[PDB]
Amino acid sequence: GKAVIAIHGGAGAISRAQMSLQQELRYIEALSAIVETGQKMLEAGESALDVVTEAVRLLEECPLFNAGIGAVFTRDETHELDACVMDGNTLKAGAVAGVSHLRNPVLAARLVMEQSPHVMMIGEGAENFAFARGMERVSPEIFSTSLRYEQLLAARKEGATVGAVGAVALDLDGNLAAATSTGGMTNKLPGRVGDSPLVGAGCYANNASVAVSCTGTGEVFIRALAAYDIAALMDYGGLSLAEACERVVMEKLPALGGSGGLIAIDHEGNVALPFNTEGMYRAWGYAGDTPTTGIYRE
Amino acid sequence: GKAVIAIHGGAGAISRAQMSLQQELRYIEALSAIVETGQKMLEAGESALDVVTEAVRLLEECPLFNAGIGAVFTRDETHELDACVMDGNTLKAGAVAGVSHLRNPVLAARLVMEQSPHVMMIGEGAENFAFARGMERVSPEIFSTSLRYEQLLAARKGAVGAVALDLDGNLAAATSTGGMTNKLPGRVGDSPLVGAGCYANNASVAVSCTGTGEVFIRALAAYDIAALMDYGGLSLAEACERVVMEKLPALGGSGGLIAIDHEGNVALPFNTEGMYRAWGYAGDTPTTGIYRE
Ligand SMILES: [Cl-]
Ligand SMILES: [Cl-]
Ligand code: NA
Ligand code: NA
Repeated sequence: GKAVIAIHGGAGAISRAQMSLQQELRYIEALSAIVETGQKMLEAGESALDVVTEAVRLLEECPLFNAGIGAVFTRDETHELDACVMDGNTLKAGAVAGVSHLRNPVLAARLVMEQSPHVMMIGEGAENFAFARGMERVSPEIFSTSLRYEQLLAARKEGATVGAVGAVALDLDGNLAAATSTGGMTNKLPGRVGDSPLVGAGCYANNASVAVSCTGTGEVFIRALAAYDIAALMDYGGLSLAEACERVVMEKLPALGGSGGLIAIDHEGNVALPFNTEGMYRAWGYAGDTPTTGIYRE
Repeated sequence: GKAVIAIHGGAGAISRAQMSLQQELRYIEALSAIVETGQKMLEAGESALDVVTEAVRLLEECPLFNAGIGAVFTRDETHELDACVMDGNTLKAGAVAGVSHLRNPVLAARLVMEQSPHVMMIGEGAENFAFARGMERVSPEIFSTSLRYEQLLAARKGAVGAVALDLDGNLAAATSTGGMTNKLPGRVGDSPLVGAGCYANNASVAVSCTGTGEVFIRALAAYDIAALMDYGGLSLAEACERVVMEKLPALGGSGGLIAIDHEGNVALPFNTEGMYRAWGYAGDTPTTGIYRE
């Protein structure tokens, strides 16, 4: 009712013309079940950090979304997963990139925050650190789905001829947190890293300003520091969350050649879900209220 | 049209009492040579991008500094190297992290920038990318020094960077590191992260950072300087003051940064005992520094 959660399952050319209602409902129902889990945790007095971690863990678990189970395939038919989490109370943050044997990247990220002096770990060393703290080793086949494999095959075909998930929360104690997780991009060059695991690019939170989670053209979200730039425009520029969101997602990012969106909640409990794309899988709801879910523009 | 360069070789616990004057002179000569190389380039009308790339290349080559040759050792006696470069005319950026078989990380980062659609590459994928563009594979033992190895043995009980404003009015920045003595393998500090260890924008400022990596990331120090100026309207001096002297210590962070704004203002703030640093205007005599004055 000031406490609030927003989530996303990625932005993109998701085309209304090519979907059925029954297909859309699978996404709507997953979104709804997850935002409600977050709502229920918020209403029960769980921390913003626990809320966004659980939300993103469930988005990972869900094969419909490009993170954890259901991750897109790289060029080499492998999966490389990245995630970030940030606690706006302490301003601490943890992130992992390029991991393949961890079932839940957002939990590894959180482990990096809480059980290390560090913010970011990568690759096998990240995995090794996580295993030593008792996180399970998984076979990388575990994330693999036929739906995404065919999208790899279709992208290869296109090439011969011619996004992330996230959560942001404001809890009952006035804490902001954000978390972002991704399976990558279809046909990705192995070892490439986007905005998702990068503090200030794909994920950012600060009690004094805003919590932000992004999904989009990774390279533009990095170069523009999209998540922090929301914080800075509000903080130093004096812009409202709405103005900050218009400036970044509707003007700046597309000027740089970037497409996607983000979700944002400010310390006053304003929430915004801008995207410049056709669709962004998204949901939000205040604690003690009915959630709203969406796919397309309005 | 004041072209200027600044460089650094790390901030930290530089204490008079552990250093000899001969050691200190070597640093002063190294700093002086590289800044002068950079200065001449700028006088000759070279791009800010080429200048900071060359400056950081020289610091990587120089075994005195923790970047490229003379990199610190991880916990596993390996070398993991990270670098970033950013062009303020375009906002394009290249970065590598966790590389072991590339001699000049700053050059791999530059290759990422110019010869891929990407900003950041990590590990063996970053190395394969670079090898396929014709960059040479080295044995990882070529960065090894006994100065650094003995420091690993002892521990069992910062970065380099450059910023420049060129004669065309362009800003660029680059940073490179060997990381940390006894580092947990896989850890990544601010150096390769756009906006944390490295940032450049013709509209505002070029920044290279060095210090407690984690804090520089959490506070987004490099970009925060630009943001404070661009949105807050702070002078380069005010911004450097807020970030380095106030916000970073508030978060438990130590280190410093080098910065040049679009008007030619140069700043080299740090909150540690020392920062290896140097700067100089085009057509002018360089200045170097280790401690404070
Ligand atoms: Cl809709
Ligand atoms: Cl001195
Ligand atoms: Na998933
Ligand atoms: Na060196």
